[PDB]
Formats: sequence, structure tokens, C-alpha cells
Amino acid sequence: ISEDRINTVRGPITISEAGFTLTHEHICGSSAGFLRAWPEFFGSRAALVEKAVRGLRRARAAGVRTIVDVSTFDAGRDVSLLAEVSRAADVHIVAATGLWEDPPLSMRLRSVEELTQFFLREIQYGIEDTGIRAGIIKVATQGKATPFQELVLRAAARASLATGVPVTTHTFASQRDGEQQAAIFESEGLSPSRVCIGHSDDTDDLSYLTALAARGYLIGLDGIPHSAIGLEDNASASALLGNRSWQTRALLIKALIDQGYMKQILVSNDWLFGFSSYVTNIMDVMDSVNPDGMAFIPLRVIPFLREKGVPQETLAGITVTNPARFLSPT
Amino acid sequence: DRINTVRGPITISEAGFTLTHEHICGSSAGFLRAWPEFFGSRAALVEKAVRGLRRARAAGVRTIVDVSTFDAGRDVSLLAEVSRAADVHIVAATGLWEDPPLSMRLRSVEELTQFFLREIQYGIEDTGIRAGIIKVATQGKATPFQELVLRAAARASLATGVPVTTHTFASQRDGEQQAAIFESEGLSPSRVCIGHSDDTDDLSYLTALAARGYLIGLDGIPHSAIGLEDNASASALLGNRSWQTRALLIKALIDQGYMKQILVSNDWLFGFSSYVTNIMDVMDSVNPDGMAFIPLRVIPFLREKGVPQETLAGITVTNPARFLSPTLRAS
Ligand SMILES: C[C@@H]1C[C@@H](O)OC(C)(C)O1
Ligand SMILES: [Zn+2]
Ligand SMILES: [Zn+2]
Ligand SMILES: [Zn+2]
Ligand SMILES: [Zn+2]
Repeated sequence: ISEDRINTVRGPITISEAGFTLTHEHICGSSAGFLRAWPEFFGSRAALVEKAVRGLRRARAAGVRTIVDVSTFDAGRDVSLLAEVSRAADVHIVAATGLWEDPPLSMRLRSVEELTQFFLREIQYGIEDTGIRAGIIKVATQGKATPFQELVLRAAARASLATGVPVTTHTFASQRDGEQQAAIFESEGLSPSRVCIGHSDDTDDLSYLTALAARGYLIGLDGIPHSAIGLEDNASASALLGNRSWQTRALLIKALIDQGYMKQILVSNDWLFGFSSYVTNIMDVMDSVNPDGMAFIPLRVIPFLREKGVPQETLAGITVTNPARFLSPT
Repeated sequence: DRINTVRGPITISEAGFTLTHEHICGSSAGFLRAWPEFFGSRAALVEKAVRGLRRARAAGVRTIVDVSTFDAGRDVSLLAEVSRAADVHIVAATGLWEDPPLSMRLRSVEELTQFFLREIQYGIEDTGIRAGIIKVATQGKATPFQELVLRAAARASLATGVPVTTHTFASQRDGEQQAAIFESEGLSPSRVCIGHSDDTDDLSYLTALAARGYLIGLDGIPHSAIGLEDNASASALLGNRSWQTRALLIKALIDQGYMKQILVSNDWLFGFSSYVTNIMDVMDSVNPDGMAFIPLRVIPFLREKGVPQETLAGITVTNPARFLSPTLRAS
């Protein structure tokens, strides 16, 4: 004698309970404190809850059982909101720590050691006074890392090594940010199998993606429905969503399957039910081109890949097996 | 007639000796709640703030204006707790300071006006506490977004009657552009305090604004890194001008006839996360009196320089009362 679980906003769950998992989503993309200070920007807090519950229930009916909400502190993560909508839609939600693209002064001024302590607090102790523990660490670059972003990448690697929770990233994929992120992570001793290089469907450079995957990284093809096709007269929507079709993004899933990387693909929508960190109309514009919301992956992408010949066992591997392996702490 | 505080409305007469530019905790939105251990704990910050407010109260202070905005990490529930425990009135602020997040930076002048009106007319967050002042900031020539903030502040002030108070880079004469923008919106100068005005020695700049009816915020009197020359971060923040140099600007404005335009404060805090990690400890070593520095140090200094007590009472009691009392709403 003397010689299994993932944290969600409702508490620990076993691996088997996660099921079909969307690995990069947002209940509400905002800013720290903003939902509490100005809920009327979203109509009301109650209206945002109702919208998220409706959308999550639709995703659940399409087969989704878990989402990973990769909103950080500076993306306005409100874990109490996540917990309310998770409960009322009966969909598990994994919450995130880390930092995204808009850290305030009180974060931007901190050392790598301080950031490590903050990420560890959110994983090991809880987020705010809620007792809800993060189950993933989110980081971001937008091209070459700023000095602070390098600190965040290192603190994320250290927090991952101390807890076993994985790291997921925002990239400027066309600037191959995953390469710099990988270099910094490996300089900290982090295993590539603990890292998802996200927004990787924003590029068509397959050689960039297969080289990362041949190093063991997971590849996040996570913005499949993001497209401004049909919105060409809308500059702000076009700038955010791009002019590449959802089908072009979905073809990358098949391409990576065909190149042997099915065990390293993670798929998602990068959808939201509220969105205050961009132009005012953006949520309504996005909803007008993708009414399916987070159900877009199961309702549209799965049939598209099935028509292309991808067998169901491969699709189950990508949507069930891969997220469970990634999220289970090492 | 009544001034909104974190404990509800108070009569103008209850405000008493008022410090018009202070902070319980200078932070970032959501930060105190997400990482209270940065301050030791929330409980430690409460105890420190209550002790510091009691020290100010024993020295005669009865009200402070906490000019922390949303993006400076204002936690009005913290303000209410410490105000009640220390029995010092606290007026809370709306507006935006120097660190707005994307969800604010992307907003139009109309949207910002709505947000400021929400915090004044409805309440801050879900607390029911209404803001009694609007805080805005520039650090040099205004950015396009800062111009929107100045205009929204003017519009919210005209609609509600609550005054406007500003952060300036005083040595770059920011108050002149702020005044121009406020006046283009029809805002009365007597409802505007041009803050951090003690950061400059240019009396011609200060007296010209005062002559136009602007209030002059000499609000950082104890900020000095004299003796801390080997500390670059403290030197950059606090400057190398003495508290006596800053205090003598109060006398200079009095001597030139502008007593009625003066407001005085410490610009102190009990927690501070938006700068380098040890700053609050360093500031506390410089000024253990905290917010009591104005009454315990500046008043006796000016008294012995010949400023009558009744003049100092007018500056610390009557001037803030006139500033904070809301004007009639437009229409
Ligand atoms: C809050 C999220 C972050 C990242 O996923 O980008 C989008 C535009 C989807 O907003
Ligand atoms: Zn992203
Ligand atoms: Zn995202
Ligand atoms: Zn200031
Ligand atoms: Zn201040």
C-alpha cells in the first residue's frame, strides 16, 4: 500500500462525461468588469443568459455535451455567468485562465513569477470567490510576441507543468505565430502534446500546420463559421471574419486527416452569445450569417466531412477522443 | 442640494472638510475581485483603508471624492464598506481614466454618454450607488477616443448637474485643450476641475484657467520622490519637486486672487496595482500620514506663511461644497 477528472464550472467531471466537446468557444466576449458595469450593452444580463441558454440547448440537441470557454480575465470572463448557463442548458463548460489580447495595467505590469501565481490561483484555488477552477490556460500573440506576451507564454508553460492542465493559443496564423509560441514553450520544457495552436484555420499554408503537428502540437481549427461572404459592403465585419468561406476552413480538417494528423486536430466554432470588445453591431451581424451558432460544427461541418468520405469513427475521434485526451491533466 | 455618496444622499452641509481627489484603491476593472492576494487580501485592504480614513477623520476630514473610474478598478462595494466603518463620506465617480479596455475604447460618444448617465442616474453595477462626479483624462494632446470621453462627460454633466474632474499632464498644458473641448459642448468652467495642476510650476497657465472660471486641482501635494533618487520607478511617478513647492502653489493662487478657484487633495491610495509591485509600500514610507497630509501638514505650513484659517476653511470646506453640489439639469 505505502508504495481522471476535468474541472468544469459545475465541479469535477470524469473524462467519460465530457463527450462531444467544442474546444474553443465563448459565452460572452467582453472585458474585465464590463458585463457587471454595463449589462445594458447586451440588452440586459437576463437577456444574455436567455440567449446563451437557448444557443447552448440547441448545441446540446445537436450532440454537444461540453464546451471549453476560452475567455480569460481580460476577455471579460464571468464564471458565474458560465455556471448559470451551463446548469440551465445541461452542457458542461470548462473555464480558462491565462491572458488574451487586452490585459489592463494591473496585469501588464506583472512579472513572469507574478503571472505564474495568478494562473496557478485560478487553477488550484478558484476564480474570484466562486470556487470554480480553470481547466485550461489561454494565451495569445498577434504576430511577433510583445515582451509581455513572452512573459505570459512562459507563465502559462510553468502553470501547465505544475498542474497538468493544457495550454491553448490565439495566433495570427498567417504570420506563423505557432512557431514562436512553440519555441518559447519548448524553452520552458513544455510538451507539445499539452499545447493547442489555435486559429490555425485562418491560414491556408498547410506546410506551416503539418510541421507543427509533426512536432506533436495539437492544431486548433476553431473558427469554421467565421466568414464575411455576403457581407462585402461591411468593412468591420469583413476585417474580423475574413473573406475565406467556411467550406475552405472545413477543407483544412479533411486535409490534416488525409496527412495523418487526425489524433491532433481539435475543431470548434469560436462563437459567442455576446460580444462587446469590437464594433457595436457585430454580434447581430455574426448571428445573421450563422444562426446555428455553436451548433454549426455538428449540424454543418460533420455532414460536409461525411460527404467527403470521412468515416464516423474519425469524426468521433476528433470531437470526443481528442478533447478528452487534451483536457485530462497530466 | 444633496450629494450622492456611497451610503446614499447627504446634505451639502454634512460634507464638511472634503478631499476632492483621492482613491481607496488604484487598480484595474475586475482585478481586486480576481486577484485579492496581490493586496495581501481583501480583508487586509479593508483594514488598511479603514485605518487610513480614520486617521484623516481625526485630522478633520469628513468626505473624500474617490475619483477612481471603471478602468481604474473602482469597486464601489469596497468604498461603501470602508466609508461605513470609518464614518467618512465617499463620493464615487464615473467616467474613464487612462486604461479603458476594448469594450470601452470601441464605443461612440453617444454610447459613452449612456454609460456615464447609467452610473449617475441608475447606479454603479448592481449596488444602487450613484456616481457624484465624472472623471476624465488626457496625457498630452487628446487621442481621438479621449476627445469622445471629454464630450460624453460634458454631455452627462449637462444632463445630470454633476461636475467634471480631470487628469492632466500639467507640464504640457492639457487643461487648455480640455477647456476648449468642454466649452465647445457648452459646459460651464465652474463645473470643471482641471486636476494634477500642482504637477507644473507654470503659474501663467494656472491663473489663465482660473480667470476663466475653471477650478484648479492642486491635488498631489505629498507626491515627491525626494530622498528616493535611487528608485527610478518611484522617481518617475512622484517627481522630484518637493511637497513644499507644490503647497506654495496654493499660496501663489491665493495671493493672485484665485482662492475661490482652488481645490486641494493628496491623490492618495490604500492599494495600488496599476504600477510597479512595491509602489504602495514606497509611497507609504514617504507619507505615513496618507490622506491626513493635507490637514496635518499643508494647513499648518500655509498658516505660518500667513494664510488666514478662514481662507483655508473656504478652500477645504466651502469650495468643494460648491463644486460637488449638482447644478440644475438641462431643459
Ligand atoms: C472574444 C473572441 C476572441 C477570439 O476568439 O476572437 C473573437 C473575435 C471570436 O472574439
Ligand atoms: Zn482568439
Ligand atoms: Zn476565441
Ligand atoms: Zn490622475
Ligand atoms: Zn488620482
